[PDB]
Amino acid sequence: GPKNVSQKDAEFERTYVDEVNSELVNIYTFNHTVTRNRTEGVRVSVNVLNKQKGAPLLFVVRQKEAVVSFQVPLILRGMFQRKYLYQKVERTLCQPPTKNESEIQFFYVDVSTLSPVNTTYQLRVSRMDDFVLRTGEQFSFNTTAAQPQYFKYEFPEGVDSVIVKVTSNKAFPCSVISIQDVLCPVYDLDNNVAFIGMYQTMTKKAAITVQRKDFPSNSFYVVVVVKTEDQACGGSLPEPVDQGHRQKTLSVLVSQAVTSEAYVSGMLFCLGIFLSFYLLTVLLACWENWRFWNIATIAVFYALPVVQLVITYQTVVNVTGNQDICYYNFLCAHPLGNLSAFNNILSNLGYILLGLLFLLIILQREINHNRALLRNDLCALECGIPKHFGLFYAMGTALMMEGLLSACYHVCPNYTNFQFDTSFMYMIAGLCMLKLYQKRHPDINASAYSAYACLAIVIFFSVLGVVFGKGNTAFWIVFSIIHIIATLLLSTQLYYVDRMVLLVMGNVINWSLAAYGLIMRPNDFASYLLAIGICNLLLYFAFYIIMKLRSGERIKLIPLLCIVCTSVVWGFALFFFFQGLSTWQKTPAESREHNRDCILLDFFDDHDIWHFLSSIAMFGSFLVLLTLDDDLDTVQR
Amino acid sequence: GPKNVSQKDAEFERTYVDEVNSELVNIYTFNHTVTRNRTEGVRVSVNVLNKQKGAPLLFVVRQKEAVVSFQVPLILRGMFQRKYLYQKVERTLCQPPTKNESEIQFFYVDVSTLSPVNTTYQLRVSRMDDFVLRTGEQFSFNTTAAQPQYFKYEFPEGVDSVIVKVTSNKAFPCSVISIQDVLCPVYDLDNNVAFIGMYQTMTKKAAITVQRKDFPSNSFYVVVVVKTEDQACGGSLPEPVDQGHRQKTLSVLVSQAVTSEAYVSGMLFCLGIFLSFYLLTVLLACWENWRFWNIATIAVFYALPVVQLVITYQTVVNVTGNQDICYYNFLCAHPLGNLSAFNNILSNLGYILLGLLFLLIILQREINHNRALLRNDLCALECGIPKHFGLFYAMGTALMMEGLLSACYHVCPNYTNFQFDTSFMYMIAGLCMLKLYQKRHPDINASAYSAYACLAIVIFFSVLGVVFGKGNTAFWIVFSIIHIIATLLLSTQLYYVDRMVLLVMGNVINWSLAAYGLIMRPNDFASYLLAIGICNLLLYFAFYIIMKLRSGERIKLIPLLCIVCTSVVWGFALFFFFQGLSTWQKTPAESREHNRDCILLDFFDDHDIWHFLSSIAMFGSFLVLLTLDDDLDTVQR
Ligand SMILES: *[C@@H]1O[C@H](CO)[C@@H](O[C@@H]2O[C@H](CO)[C@@H](O)[C@H](O)[C@H]2NC(C)=O)[C@H](O)[C@H]1NC(C)=O
Ligand SMILES: *[C@@H]1O[C@H](CO)[C@@H](O[C@@H]2O[C@H](CO)[C@@H](O)[C@H](O)[C@H]2NC(C)=O)[C@H](O)[C@H]1NC(C)=O
Ligand SMILES: *[C@@H]1O[C@H](CO)[C@@H](O[C@@H]2O[C@H](CO)[C@@H](O)[C@H](O)[C@H]2NC(C)=O)[C@H](O)[C@H]1NC(C)=O
Ligand SMILES: *[C@@H]1O[C@H](CO)[C@@H](O[C@@H]2O[C@H](CO)[C@@H](O)[C@H](O)[C@H]2NC(C)=O)[C@H](O)[C@H]1NC(C)=O
Ligand SMILES: *[C@@H]1O[C@H](CO)[C@@H](O)[C@H](O)[C@H]1NC(C)=O
Ligand SMILES: *[C@@H]1O[C@H](CO)[C@@H](O)[C@H](O)[C@H]1NC(C)=O
Ligand SMILES: *[C@@H]1O[C@H](CO)[C@@H](O)[C@H](O)[C@H]1NC(C)=O
Ligand SMILES: *[C@@H]1O[C@H](CO)[C@@H](O)[C@H](O)[C@H]1NC(C)=O
Ligand SMILES: *[C@@H]1O[C@H](CO)[C@@H](O)[C@H](O)[C@H]1NC(C)=O
Ligand SMILES: *[C@@H]1O[C@H](CO)[C@@H](O)[C@H](O)[C@H]1NC(C)=O
Ligand SMILES: [Zn+2]
Ligand SMILES: [Zn+2]
Repeated sequence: GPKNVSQKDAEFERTYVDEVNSELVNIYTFNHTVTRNRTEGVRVSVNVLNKQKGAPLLFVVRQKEAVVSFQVPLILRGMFQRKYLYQKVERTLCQPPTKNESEIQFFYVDVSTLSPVNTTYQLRVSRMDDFVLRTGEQFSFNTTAAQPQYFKYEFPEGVDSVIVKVTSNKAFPCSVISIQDVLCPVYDLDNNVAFIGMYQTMTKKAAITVQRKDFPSNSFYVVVVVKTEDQACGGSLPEPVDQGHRQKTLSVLVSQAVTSEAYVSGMLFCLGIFLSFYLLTVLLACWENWRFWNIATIAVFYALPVVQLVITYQTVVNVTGNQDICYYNFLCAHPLGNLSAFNNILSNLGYILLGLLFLLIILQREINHNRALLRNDLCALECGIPKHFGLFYAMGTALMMEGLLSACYHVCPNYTNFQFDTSFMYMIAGLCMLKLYQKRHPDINASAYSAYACLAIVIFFSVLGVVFGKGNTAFWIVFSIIHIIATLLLSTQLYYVDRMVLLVMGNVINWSLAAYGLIMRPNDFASYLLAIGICNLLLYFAFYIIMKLRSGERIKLIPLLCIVCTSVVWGFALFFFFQGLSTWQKTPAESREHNRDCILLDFFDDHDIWHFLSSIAMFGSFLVLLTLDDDLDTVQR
Repeated sequence: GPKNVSQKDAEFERTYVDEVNSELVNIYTFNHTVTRNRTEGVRVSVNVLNKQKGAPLLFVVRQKEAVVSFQVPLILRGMFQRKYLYQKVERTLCQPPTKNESEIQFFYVDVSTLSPVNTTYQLRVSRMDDFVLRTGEQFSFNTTAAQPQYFKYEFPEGVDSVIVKVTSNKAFPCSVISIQDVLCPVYDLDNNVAFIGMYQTMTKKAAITVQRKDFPSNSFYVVVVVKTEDQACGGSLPEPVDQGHRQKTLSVLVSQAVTSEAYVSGMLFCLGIFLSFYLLTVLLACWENWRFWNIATIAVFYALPVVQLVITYQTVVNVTGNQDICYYNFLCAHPLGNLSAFNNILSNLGYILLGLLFLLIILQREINHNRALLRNDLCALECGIPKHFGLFYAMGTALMMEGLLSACYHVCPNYTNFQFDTSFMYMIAGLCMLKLYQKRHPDINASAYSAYACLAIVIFFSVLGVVFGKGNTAFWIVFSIIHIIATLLLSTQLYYVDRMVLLVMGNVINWSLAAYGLIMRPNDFASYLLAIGICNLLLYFAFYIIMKLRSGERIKLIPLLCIVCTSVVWGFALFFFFQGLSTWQKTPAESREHNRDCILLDFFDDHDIWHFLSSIAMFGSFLVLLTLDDDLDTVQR
């Protein structure tokens, strides 16, 4: 008729080996003492032995204000109707903050089974002394898919933001690191975990900025969960299948985030240099002298897509809390307002102020030229090299529009959102091809449409590469061969001592870039083709310099200095562009094992320094084009 | 020392009124008999009475192969640290499919509390006889936030796809309708629910297509959950707060989906008419006679964004199962392959074949014109009206590109993804303004750039309206006044009997459209401005006809027929364009209470008929422009 019920008084830190059957139920009564100030965490471990296939043990932990219950061997879901089985289950117990200063709290563990044979479990309830996290101290722990871990941080006084950094040494147990408030329960199951709070799938790295304003209890729970499968982290997979051998050893560090002097140090470093250029130029001019809207039209046909998509799409995460959508550099992302990576946006102040200053140069030069025309001298276009500021204006505005088309990319950098930032750098890379060429020929408008078509073709090839973002080896070699063919065909179009010497030093760099693209197989294709863009640009600059050099004229120092400085800055910028060029892989999990701290002035990482050197180098090359054949203001041949 | 444990034998369909305290535990033992063929569902209801604030009851349902456990009064989360409290909790019990043909199965209900005073619950375990769903039979039920319901469907033989339709009568309890397989457990909690399966937040309507290939058990569970708050369905909100009065009365119907004859009936109806046009024209021509890439360049600058974004973004849902992302017409969406709304994509076969046929017309006419030029007659441009097929080619290709720019919108129609489909209809609406105008003037290229700028300005206003998609009343009235100002300014530019009579019938329709835009305040702005586009287009056509009518010439019938037929088809198309024009609101929940069944041939809804009549009307108007001033091939004044 009735069952045996064995009610017994148990203790902490003492393994209990008992056994139950279909007609026995074991009820253990643990107690402890909780204190207002110091907190502690009970963790229950249960482990059946040589378990039979009949019926699981069923465990119930009853507290004053919550009930937890599971069934051991725990069975978790695969993906395509697969089941994984764990002989060993553990959970920490959520307990609401205490009211009294110290009190005694009980809780009972109920073990029962419906299997008609004995089963020998192994209960053990243990106190946790490393529950609370401390600011700046690394701390390790192990957790399988059946043993979700969680710890508790609470902000000190005067810390209004921290950043949680979790880092494992191996890649293929997956994980989720959620950060929730301290209101029980705690969603730390494979299904509950993504319900609230901000989470991040991790493979080797995870980082989450947390702010005090979110949590009125001045604390939060860091919850670490390990997934049954590694598909969502790039891995591959081959009735229940035993999977109790798969741990993950982690390390959690919670350090304070920059307060306010980083912000001002970022502004007062953008403004303190990009205005240095302004003053330098305006003071140089006095010494020297006293000793239509097509770009914006295309940008407006693209902007409402870019602007609306990115603005709406950031808010989606900002209201969701799923940080696997936008591919920031989470170690260096210092949010202001609703902007997550604020520094990745000031870093585009260069392009803006530099395109603007280039325009303000061209304006003055054009009106000076028309005033000198009103002086009625023979140096209209014969004694000089025919002036056409129409394309200089184009460069000076395209730089401005680049300082906006990527400042919107760096709001949710993403797989789809990519081509915005770097494709617009081909346009400005194309114009330098035009003007230089145009600087030796009367009509280029017939080839201007062809240049627009060539840029569109490059963008289409970039789109194709982005579509096959997992580009096969055949994919890579196909582009390799077609680009070598393009180089070989382009060598002919430029046809002596140095005329053919150019080809000696061109094909080698073509091969070198292709070889690195093949061997690295970088996930990024457009930003890789950009490297070829700059390489061709610099080679063309050098070649035109060489051809100008086989005439008995003399280059004035004022542009020669520009050539050398622009070359050196392009030396820097490609370095900081290759440091981050592999830092973007398929899945946000391993697109996160390439992050890195803020390098310069606590606020800017690599990419934020490339957003600087790129603008300064391109401005330097603009001035090179403006002033390169400047000395030829007398010869009318 | 030890507790009282009262183990008792209970029965189904019999309310149990008992009471427990800190030192009593009640264990009820229910049993039943399960059969291989017929299935049934146990549903437990528990209801504490006049509950005190101390400590909840804790309930545990232990079965052979699963453990469920909750705590009554159940407390669920608000949004900003709010708690809602339910004195009444129910759950159905998942039980795995039985092995034997019939067997006896036990399960125990454990009720216990840690409160040191009596608490009077009310247990009741009831069998469910309407667990299994049947194909084609409506069925109702009630469910609060604490009582998640779920039922079981299993496909018959010969049904490889069904569509679940759930429809409530009131709007502000929210819901989630998940559809999962029949492997226990069943995720029917506010946190588990979105873990697997395909779900849909509902307010008044929900529909989910389900296919047999997904489920190897030839069955699935429909799970209905009611949310604590209505924020994610457009509603607004004002220690635990009692919320036990908020039900939701639903109705679930699971009907078979179209097998294959709908698909062929859709193709053989697109091909059976858009080729009727082909044969009609090619046979008309014999009787009558025997009795550069700018559009594609803009489309390519937009396509890789459109193509890549939409293709990637459909797969996101297709691998997620969260159907609150893409705004289909779920009642009419007949998927093929990975395409959800396949019919919404064939419906753009018109634009393709009709733009193509228009081009093939223009080609023949141009070569006929050049051959006639080789005949060396005086009717070069004087005796006729100056021929320039350059813009006719533009229309004939822009229609093709519209049959692709919206056929990609109708893959995940969305808030961001919108402007693709209808903005490209302004371009073709603009060209008809040009050519007609161009048909009376020698130079329009000076105003061609202005027309491009005007279209860009309209697109920018559309983008601004889309950004403020929740446009305020001040927003609407601002556009109202500025558009009336635009109409008043445009009236002057066209300056008699009828010259000023035109203005009498123009401002009235301007006011009428503005008034309907204000009163309805449609969520869609660009597609609303399109109505003004067609209205202005038709008025301009009529006006040019009137001015041609005050000359003593005679319009040939061949274009006059075209005028009248194009007018009537534009009569139809605007009707089907207004039937779906409010069917797109802010949230996918209520963007779903405007769906409707497939109207024509089991396969096409309203919007799929507008994708037809729009193409045919625009093609008709193209031929009107081509043939309108055709008779003037003799007059050289
Ligand atoms: C609360 O603590 C433990 C439960 O783990 C119970 O066990 C004994 O407690 C006494 C002190 O009160 C000590 O002898 C030991 O800590 C325990 N006994 C042994 C043999 O180790 C204790 O009785 C519990 N108290 C109540 C009121 O339940
Ligand atoms: C987590 O990592 C391992 C998981 O196996 C735990 O056991 C250690 O494993 C390696 C090799 O056996 C060594 O680090 C030690 O010899 C093992 N520890 C022993 C035997 O006690 C390891 O203890 C765990 N580390 C924690 C919890 O900090
Ligand atoms: C299984 O069924 C019920 C539990 O609801 C138990 O109760 C009695 O069953 C007998 C028939 O076996 C009938 O008299 C009634 O259905 C129940 N009694 C009364 C007074 O209504 C039954 O004993 C259970 N059997 C076992 C073996 O547990
Ligand atoms: C679900 O709807 C109501 C929820 O209150 C249930 O009760 C009915 O409510 C209205 C007004 O009282 C009427 O339809 C009936 O008079 C009520 N039913 C009664 C008194 O039995 C209703 O029963 C539920 N319908 C179901 C479960 O089908
Ligand atoms: C437990 O079961 C045994 C026999 O199985 C019986 O003698 C005893 O009375 C039961 N109850 C106990 C030990 O409390
Ligand atoms: C502490 O003691 C009990 C413990 O719950 C309860 O009365 C209350 O929380 C506190 N009361 C006093 C008087 O401190
Ligand atoms: C099962 O467990 C009980 C509890 O100790 C034990 O007495 C018994 O011998 C075991 N084996 C069987 C067959 O009951
Ligand atoms: C239940 O408690 C009562 C007193 O509270 C005691 O007399 C009895 O022995 C206990 N056990 C039962 C009724 O099984
Ligand atoms: C039916 O009876 C029991 C019930 O579990 C078990 O042996 C098995 O499921 C079936 N056995 C036979 C012989 O049918
Ligand atoms: C509490 O419940 C028990 C169980 O019936 C009852 O005997 C008792 O009178 C109730 N009240 C108190 C104060 O114990
Ligand atoms: Zn960038
Ligand atoms: Zn459409």
